[PDB]
Amino acid sequence: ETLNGGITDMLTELANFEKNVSQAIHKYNAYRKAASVIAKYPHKIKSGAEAKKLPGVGTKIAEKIDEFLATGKLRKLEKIRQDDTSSSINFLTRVSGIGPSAARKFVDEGIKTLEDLRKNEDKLNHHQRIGLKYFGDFEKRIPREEMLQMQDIVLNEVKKVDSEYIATVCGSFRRGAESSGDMDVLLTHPSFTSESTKQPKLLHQVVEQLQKVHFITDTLSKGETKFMGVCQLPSKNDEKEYPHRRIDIRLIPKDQYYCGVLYFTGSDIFNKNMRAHALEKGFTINEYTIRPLGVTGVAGEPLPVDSEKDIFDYIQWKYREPKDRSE
DNA sequence: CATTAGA
DNA sequence: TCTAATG
Ligand SMILES: [Mn+2]
Ligand SMILES: [Mn+2]
Ligand SMILES: [Mn+2]
Repeated sequence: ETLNGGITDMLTELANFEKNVSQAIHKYNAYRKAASVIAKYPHKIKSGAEAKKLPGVGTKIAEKIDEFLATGKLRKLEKIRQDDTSSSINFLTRVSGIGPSAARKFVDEGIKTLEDLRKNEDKLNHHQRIGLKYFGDFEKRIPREEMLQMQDIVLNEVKKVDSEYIATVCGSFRRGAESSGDMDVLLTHPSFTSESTKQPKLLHQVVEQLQKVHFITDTLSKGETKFMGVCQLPSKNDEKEYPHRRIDIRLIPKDQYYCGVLYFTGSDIFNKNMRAHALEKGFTINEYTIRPLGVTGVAGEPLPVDSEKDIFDYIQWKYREPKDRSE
C-alpha cells in the first residue's frame, strides 16, 4: 500500500504504456499481474532478485526493479514520459469517443492536438464530435449541489410521463459524495422485467421527455435499454450558464432493480465485501440477482427482491445506509 | 461485461 | 460481422 508503492506505480506506468502507445496486450498484461503480486507482498522489496521470487516476476521486470531501486528513476520510463508521440496518444485519449485505436490512428495522420482534431472535425464521428465539443465540460466535476438540482428535474419528468416509473440516481452521488463525474440514472418499470419482452418505448418515452424540456441536449447513444448522453441545467437569469454534463439512463426489468441498484451504488469495495459475505451466508450476488448456493459446488434460483433490504435480510447483515456503503 | 456504433 | 469505446 506504500511500502511497495514506487514499484507498483512504475510498473503500471510501464504497463499502461504497452497497452496504449504500443499494442503489446501481453507485456501489458505482464506488467499488470506483477504490479499486482508485488503489491501484495508484505515486505519491502530490496532487490530484483528478491522480487524475482515472485510469480510473474521475470528477468525483465526484475531488471526493471533494480534500476528503480538503485536510482530514483528509470530511463524507459523517462524516455516515454518525454515521447511526443506517446504523449500524444495519452492526450487524444481524453476525448470521449477516443480510444487507443483512434488515438494512434489520428496520430499517425498527424492529428496530435485539440486544434488538430478541430481542423478535421470531419475525421471524427458524432460521439467524438460531441466529445470534442464538450472537452472542457466533460472533464469538469459535478457539485452535489447540481447533483441535487439535476436529480430533481429528472425525477420530475420521469414522474410526469408515467407515475409508474422508478428512478434512482446511483453512484457516489447516491453515496453522499461532495462531487461526481457524471450522472447515473437507474431505471425501471413494473410493466418491464426478465421475461416481459421489452417495451423499448419504456426507455424512449423519458429521453424524449427530458429532451422536450431541454435537459437532454445530445445523444451519445441511444439503444433500447441504455441511453448515453449530455445534459445541462437551465442557465438561470443570466450571467451564469451551466457546463455540459455526461448523463446515462438505463432500462431495467422491475425484477432486477435493487441488486442493480445495490450494485451500481457501490462502493466497489462495499460490494466486493458484501458479496464476499453472501458466500459464507450461503449466497450469490451479482449485478442482477441473488442466488442461494448449493453444496454440490454451485447453485441457481433467484431469490425474490423488493428492496435493498431483502438482499440485506437475505445474507443477514446490517442495513447500510448508502451514506456509509463506502466499504 | 454488456451495450451501442459503425463500417 | 467484427471492432471499438463506455461504463
Ligand atoms: Mn518466478
Ligand atoms: Mn476517451
Ligand atoms: Mn457512469
